[PDB]
Amino acid sequence: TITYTSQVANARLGSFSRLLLCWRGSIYKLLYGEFLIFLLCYYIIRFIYRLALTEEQQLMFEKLTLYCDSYIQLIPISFVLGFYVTLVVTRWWNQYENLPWPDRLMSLVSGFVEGKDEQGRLLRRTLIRYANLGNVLILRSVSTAVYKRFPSAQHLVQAGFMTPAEHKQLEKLSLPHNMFWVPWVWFANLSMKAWLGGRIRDPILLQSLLNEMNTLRTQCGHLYAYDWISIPLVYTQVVTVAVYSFFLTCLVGRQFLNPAKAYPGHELDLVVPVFTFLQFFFYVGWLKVAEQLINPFGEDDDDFETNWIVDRNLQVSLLAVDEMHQDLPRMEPDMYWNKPEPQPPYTAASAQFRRASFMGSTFNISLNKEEMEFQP
Amino acid sequence: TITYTSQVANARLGSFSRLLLCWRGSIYKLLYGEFLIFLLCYYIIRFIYRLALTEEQQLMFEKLTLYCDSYIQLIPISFVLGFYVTLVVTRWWNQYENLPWPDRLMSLVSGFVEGKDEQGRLLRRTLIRYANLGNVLILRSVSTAVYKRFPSAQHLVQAGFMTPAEHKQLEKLSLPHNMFWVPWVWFANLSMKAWLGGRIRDPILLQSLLNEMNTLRTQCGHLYAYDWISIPLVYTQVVTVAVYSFFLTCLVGRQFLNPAKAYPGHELDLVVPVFTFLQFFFYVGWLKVAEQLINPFGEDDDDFETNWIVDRNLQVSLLAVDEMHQDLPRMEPDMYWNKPEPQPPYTAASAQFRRASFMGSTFNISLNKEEMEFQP
Amino acid sequence: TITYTSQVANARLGSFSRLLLCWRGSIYKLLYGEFLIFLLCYYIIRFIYRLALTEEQQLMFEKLTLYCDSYIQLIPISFVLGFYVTLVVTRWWNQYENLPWPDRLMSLVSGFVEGKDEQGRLLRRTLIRYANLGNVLILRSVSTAVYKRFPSAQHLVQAGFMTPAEHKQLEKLSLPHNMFWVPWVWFANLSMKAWLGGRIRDPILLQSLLNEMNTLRTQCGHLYAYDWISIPLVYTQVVTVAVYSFFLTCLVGRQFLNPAKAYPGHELDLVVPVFTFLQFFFYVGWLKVAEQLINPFGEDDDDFETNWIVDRNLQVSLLAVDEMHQDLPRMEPDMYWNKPEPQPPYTAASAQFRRASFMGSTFNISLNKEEMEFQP
Amino acid sequence: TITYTSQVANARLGSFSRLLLCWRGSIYKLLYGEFLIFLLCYYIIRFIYRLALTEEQQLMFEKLTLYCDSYIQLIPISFVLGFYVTLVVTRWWNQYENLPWPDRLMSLVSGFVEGKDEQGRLLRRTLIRYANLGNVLILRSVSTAVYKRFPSAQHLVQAGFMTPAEHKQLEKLSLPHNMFWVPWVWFANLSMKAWLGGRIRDPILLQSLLNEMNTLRTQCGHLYAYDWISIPLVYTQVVTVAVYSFFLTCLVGRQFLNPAKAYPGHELDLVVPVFTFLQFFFYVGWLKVAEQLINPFGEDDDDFETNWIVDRNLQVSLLAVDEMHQDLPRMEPDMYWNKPEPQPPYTAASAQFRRASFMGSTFNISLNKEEMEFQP
Amino acid sequence: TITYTSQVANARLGSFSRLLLCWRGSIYKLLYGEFLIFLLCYYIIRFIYRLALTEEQQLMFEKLTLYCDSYIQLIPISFVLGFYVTLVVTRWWNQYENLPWPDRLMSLVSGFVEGKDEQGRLLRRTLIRYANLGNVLILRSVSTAVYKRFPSAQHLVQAGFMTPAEHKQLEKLSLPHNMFWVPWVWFANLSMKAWLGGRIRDPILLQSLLNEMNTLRTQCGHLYAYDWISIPLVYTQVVTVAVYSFFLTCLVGRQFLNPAKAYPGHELDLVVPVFTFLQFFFYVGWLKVAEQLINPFGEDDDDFETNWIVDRNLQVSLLAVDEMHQDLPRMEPDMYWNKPEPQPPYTAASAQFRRASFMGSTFNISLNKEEMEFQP
Ligand SMILES: Nc1ccc(C(=O)O)cc1
Ligand SMILES: Nc1ccc(C(=O)O)cc1
Ligand SMILES: Nc1ccc(C(=O)O)cc1
Ligand SMILES: Nc1ccc(C(=O)O)cc1
Ligand SMILES: Nc1ccc(C(=O)O)cc1
Ligand SMILES: [Ca+2]
Ligand SMILES: [Ca+2]
Ligand SMILES: [Ca+2]
Ligand SMILES: [Ca+2]
Ligand SMILES: [Ca+2]
Repeated sequence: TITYTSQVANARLGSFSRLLLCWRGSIYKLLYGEFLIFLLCYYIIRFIYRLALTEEQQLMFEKLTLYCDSYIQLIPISFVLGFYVTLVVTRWWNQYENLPWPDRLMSLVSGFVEGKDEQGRLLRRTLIRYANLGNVLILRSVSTAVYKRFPSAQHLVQAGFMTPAEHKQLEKLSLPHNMFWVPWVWFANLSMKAWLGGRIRDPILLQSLLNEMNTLRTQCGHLYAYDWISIPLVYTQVVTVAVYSFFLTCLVGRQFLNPAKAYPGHELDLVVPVFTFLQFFFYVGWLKVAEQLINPFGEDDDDFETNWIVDRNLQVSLLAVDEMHQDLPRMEPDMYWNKPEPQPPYTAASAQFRRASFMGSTFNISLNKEEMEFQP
Repeated sequence: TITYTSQVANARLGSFSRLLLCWRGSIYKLLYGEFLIFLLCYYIIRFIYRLALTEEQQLMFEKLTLYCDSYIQLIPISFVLGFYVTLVVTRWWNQYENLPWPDRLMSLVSGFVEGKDEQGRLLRRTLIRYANLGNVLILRSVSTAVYKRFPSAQHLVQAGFMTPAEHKQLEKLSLPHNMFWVPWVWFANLSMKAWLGGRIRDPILLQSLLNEMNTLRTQCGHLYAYDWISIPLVYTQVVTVAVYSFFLTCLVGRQFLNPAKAYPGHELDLVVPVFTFLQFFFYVGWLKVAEQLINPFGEDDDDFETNWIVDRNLQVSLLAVDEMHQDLPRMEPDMYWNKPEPQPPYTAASAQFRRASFMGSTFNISLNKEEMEFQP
Repeated sequence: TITYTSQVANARLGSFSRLLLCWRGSIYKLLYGEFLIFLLCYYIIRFIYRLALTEEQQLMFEKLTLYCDSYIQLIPISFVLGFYVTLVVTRWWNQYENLPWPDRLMSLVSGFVEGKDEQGRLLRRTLIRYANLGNVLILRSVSTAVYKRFPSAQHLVQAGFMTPAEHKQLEKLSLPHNMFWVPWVWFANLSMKAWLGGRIRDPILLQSLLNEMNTLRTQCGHLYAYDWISIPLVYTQVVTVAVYSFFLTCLVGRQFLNPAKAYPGHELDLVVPVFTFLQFFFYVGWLKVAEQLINPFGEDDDDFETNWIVDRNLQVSLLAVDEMHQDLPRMEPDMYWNKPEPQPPYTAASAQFRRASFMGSTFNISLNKEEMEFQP
Repeated sequence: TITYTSQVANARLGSFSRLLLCWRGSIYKLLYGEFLIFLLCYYIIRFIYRLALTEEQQLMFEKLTLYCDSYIQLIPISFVLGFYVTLVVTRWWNQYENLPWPDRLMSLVSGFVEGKDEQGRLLRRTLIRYANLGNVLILRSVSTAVYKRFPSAQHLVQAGFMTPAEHKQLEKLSLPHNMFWVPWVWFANLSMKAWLGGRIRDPILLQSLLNEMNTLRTQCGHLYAYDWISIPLVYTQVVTVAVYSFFLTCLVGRQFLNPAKAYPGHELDLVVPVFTFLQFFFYVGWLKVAEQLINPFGEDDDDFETNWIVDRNLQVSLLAVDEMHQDLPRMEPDMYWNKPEPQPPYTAASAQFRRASFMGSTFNISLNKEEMEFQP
Repeated sequence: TITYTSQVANARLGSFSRLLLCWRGSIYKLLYGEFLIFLLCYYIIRFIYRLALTEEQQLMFEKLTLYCDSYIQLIPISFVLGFYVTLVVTRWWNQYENLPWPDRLMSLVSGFVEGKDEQGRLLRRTLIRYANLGNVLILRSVSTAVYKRFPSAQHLVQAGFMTPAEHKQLEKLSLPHNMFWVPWVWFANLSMKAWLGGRIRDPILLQSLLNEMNTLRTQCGHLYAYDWISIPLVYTQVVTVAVYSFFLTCLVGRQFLNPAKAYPGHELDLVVPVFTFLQFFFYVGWLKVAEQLINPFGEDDDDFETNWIVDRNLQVSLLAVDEMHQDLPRMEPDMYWNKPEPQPPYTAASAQFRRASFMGSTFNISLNKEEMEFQP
């Protein structure tokens, strides 16, 4: 992920022009290769036409160039690219929203599962670790970065997501399916055992825990669904053919013909086809953005940081359920203990942001005295 | 379903061009027939015009070809295709989202329904089997692949979804409606009986089970709704007429007239109408993708694997409620038992994915000392 | 509703072309009248121009026809139709989703409300009948088909939705508003009475019932809202004027002028304006689809089958709460009682649908031994 | 609100053409003023050009008219109008959906809060009145019609939404913010007091009440948000400039120049610019619809009837919690008491709506005997 | 935020034209700089072409100007701007919806947490202060205005969001991550302690509190997600290049060439390129609106008032849980105590808003007596 929120906080002069200089995660990094191939092909063909064809062959080539340029506008490139890119961007944000975060579950585990002794610590750590293990199993199933970090369940055991006992249990349970759902059944059974043993004081708290864990299960299921049900191959194929056919045609149709022939549209020959190159930029960059976002769990620069998410989730969840359990800051009267209307101060930098409260759009409507009396 | 997520993980050079070689679930498999018919018609008409018409008839044909080519741009093909394809793709993903997965319910059944004895096993298996039977009844109602696998409720009994007792009960209950809703009433009644008999220890757990089962019922209802309320036939008819009328016109309007007459736009005759064929590719492929996705439960290559979903659900749900009930891995202190900040290792392949935590967009804003003091 | 899901299950050759022959719920049934009026007007005007105007009047008419044809492209017909049709289709599916189905509530009533005696039967039937009566009150308020079936609350009493006692109570309660909300207050009060009398064993079960009934109330409220807050009349007016103005202009602009004058674009005169008629098909059919879907509870062919929904809901809900209460099939061990991995059989027709499980997109990534070792 | 659902129930001949005659809430009412100003300006300029300019000045004016007409197509009017109108219509329906209805809460209050005595009546009326008072406080904040009805909290007291005691309490609580949230804290505290005093028998019922009231609070918050966070002024400004610039240009570019000069596109002069006026109709009517819907709580004809909603909510909620509390119709066996398959009758008008049940799309698939046998 | 809801309440004559005069938050404030640079460049180039080039150089410049003007229409500016602006405006409203409001939680805390003594006051204030502290931690992470107000956690302590004890606890807990999630674990633990100590009377009330707090946690997580996962830099880059390339081309292509040469499209030279400047207005204003909304938590005029939201939330939440706890207005019979149908009065200004109730669209359907009789 490349973050430029801080840069674009305000609408300054040339706000985006400044971002134009970024290289990492830039359109330049995606284009440069295809663009270099296109430029090489274009100039090879130009040199062929100028220095390797007879007069009759040059007449034939010029006829072909006028034909290609006249009929290129048939390809529905904007049509197909618009559809495809909208689908990919919608799916991309959905995929992000389905990334599971233990935070809600971890607060509820830290609260409800009771005991400062070894058994209480072990139970809390085990429940939150089951949540993290479920998440990491689905992530290594759908994400190339995570898979390269944990190319096997033995790697999961060596990295402390999974104990050797859990590894043996998973091996015993093995079906010909992705076993990412197992930790959720383990969580349900361990929560029930905790409640029966009096560590969870009430079935309403047990239900709360199970609801949070089941929300995580639904998110993991959505990740698996997006990973499995790709955007139809047929759509991908059609968009690829649209863009490539358009620019293969441009290789001939955007040749600068001999100015002598004075062909309409070829009066001026600039050796560099500026507008053809700009269209390459737009259309091929549009498709390459789609290529980069179609699987956000790849290793692109703008792909999600699944590895970081995994490490952060493990650290935060273990801290929340172990060190932060019944470990609260001293509860003392606050700054505004007997101040009916607290007014926190503003710094010099933020003093201009002090606003009068918005009271509703109807506040400033003025009516006559006669307009206000109720009628019988 | 054709999955190419792994291929398109990163934004490599020619990432989609590589997918262009796929045949199974390809646009080529959908087009080749209609395209062959179109090509045969186009070349029959070209041979008629060149080798079977007098001079006067050729003048009339050329007038007709100029008329057709001038006025083809009237058909709102992009207009109608865009609307129709957006509707079909939205409905396609919705239909996927309504596929019911027992996972949440199966974890709750495995937890809450108590007893390692025969009666406990039988009760758990029966409840999760009711969930699977409801799902398979709706799927055989809406899916041709599932229906071909289970062309009758007796097939359901022979395949172990339904016991002979359940078959007799369903036959007794028969109304002139789809009986897919019966297993949900059976589930409610059996859950209530389990609670009254003390196998479910608390009404809050009973409510949790019923909520999960009712979510599954809503998903099945949405499947039935999508199967029943087709995209309006009138929209389907209008899009079909748009595409077919456009290409029937192209058969005449995209003839290459005699270059001798030097008709504007007909200066160069390539025997093969490259741009007409490319538009065929785009527009007819667009409509054929819509044809393939309009019912995702058909037997197309890109259609959903409902049979696989059914088999996986049965195996996983029965395992979860029977073998995995109160069968947990040994609970032992984890790798990070006294490590305040766990740091799972990275492999050589994934070492580059180790990132610094994102701390918020405002992190790097620098202010003067004077800018920070609170004002009174 | 016209259903063609079964026909379009697969992407066969001419899949939609086959649907083109449907008459009932077809675009032809919607167009034929307006199309006949348009054709009559067009040919009246053509005969006027050819056989009732002097030479000077024909020059004036030809000038008018060139003017109309040159400036018709000003009307933003595609602009306005796209917007309007998208709004109507979105609202159409929303209206469907707001159709209330008793299924969830009926399973919960059949479960929780206890007693095989007369009083238990009467209580269960009364609660589910209140759900159905609320639904049918809103449906007769918003649906012309339902209203024609039940033109009065006395019809509701004669048809067995409403008892004479309920009719008297409703008459006593009468306010100057739609009384469709009354059965929900009745349901709440009767559920509370059932709980206080011990027929509902627990307040958690009472809360479950009330949540299901309140979901039904929200759906009914959405139906009432869609029925009340029409698409703004101004949008309807603008789209109607767009389409009618476009084709009124076409009556003059799409005349075939005298070929003798050799007016550009009028070289060839086909007595039948094929492209004008095709545009009529597309644009007027687009608007007529909008006309048909704007109120899906009308009596069109593609309108919802509200009457069928009402009858099915009553039959199914009464069966579920009365005959199916604590009436379960014999609970016996299933086919896979001691089969760790059940494998339901495939028929000859479905054998090709047996797939290998999808294991995740990262499954087939191969790494070197060196790429896998954890780094310190 | 203008309702024409009943008119457009079916897809009749000229279904929308009939609506074209509506005046109230019509596009005519919105346009007539701006259209009259535009027509006056256009004909003033035409009379200037024809009767107040020399020959040289007329040559200059004709050059200007050709320039304006050639380059008007630069303004992206359809671009900007499409975006703006889509945003306004989405926000308009959202604003409707956020209108709070007490129905769910009122059924739960009528059920759960117990007692037919004076104290029970007073408690139920007070709780539902707190719900209505919260709603009316937010509505008078966001709606000009409601504000004109209740220009002060003293008006709220005189109209019976607020008691003098509540008015004093609100005055004591006054902060420099909209106090619309106060009744929700009052509701929470009074519900807790009712539960502690035994009027609400169970904390699960207390939680149900609080959830319904908190849903209402979220809806009120969304209303306040839409009222506060307007569509960006910059978007409003850009759309206004687009439309006005387009038609200011049309005043000159759509002049009918002297037919003598025989300027291309000016061969025929109709004194009335039909297509310019039709574009005025479409584009300015599009913007005026946006103007009318941008604040749906104004006093336009198509604006919401907030006053009616307020009055209906008060009447219905007070009836539901006071007269309808434990006041049920006599519970007697229904018409279908021992009819296993009820079949409610159809009238002569609705007999054609009797349908055969939809059994699923796969119902009519026929397979050979050999196609059905399970394979080993 | 700039609010003009009150102004645009009705569809008056020139409703938006009146808003055109606004400066603060206007399109003028965003454009004036870029527009001045563009105008300076355009007129520098015009003066170069008119007063610094030979005749041959002027022929070359005119050829270049015709080339640029002919081929500018290649840049897909409307294509790319439409996509980008739709994404930014959808994100913008989502970001608003994720702003957390304590209202629901504060009503539940004020209700459920019991005790008018010092310990009860302290517990209620602490819980609601944890909610506010979590919100302000996320807001100072994602918002430049909030960060400038609280450039450090010590500023948070000085402003009364955080006690010194909480500051020490946070410092002890410090991980290499944003610690905004800590107050939610603190809230869970303090709620559990309150329940165990009998201040919260029931675990169902404890579950209600935790659900409200967890909703707030999800909203804060969404804010963090939007702040972290920017719109892809590649999209931003492509849109910026589209707009800048288009207007850099316009600097040459929209020169008014010498009228003497009588170049087509250059017959009339107005020194000011009105349509080029209008396109600048539209396209650059479109992009600048996107620049302003891409981060709504910046310091733009149309950016959210996060500081005001923070101050209002603190004041309201502390009032609700401290002064308003078990402090209800006297419960007395209302105005309509024995009025079966309350009819609140209308003022003179609002008398026209008294409407007849909407009874459903089917109300006015008239049927014959024969049409109504049920058939057997
Ligand atoms: N003949 C032409 C060749 C190339 C270009 C261009 O730069 O896009 C324009 C015209
Ligand atoms: N006259 C023509 C016939 C066919 C084509 C084409 O290849 O699309 C172009 C021109
Ligand atoms: N002058 C014309 C009249 C009619 C048509 C047509 O068929 O659409 C085309 C040209
Ligand atoms: N020169 C013209 C003036 C006006 C119109 C028109 O009616 O739209 C058309 C051409
Ligand atoms: N040659 C031209 C230069 C500028 C303009 C314009 O004002 O947009 C139009 C034509
Ligand atoms: Ca990627
Ligand atoms: Ca299919
Ligand atoms: Ca209809
Ligand atoms: Ca309004
Ligand atoms: Ca900003």
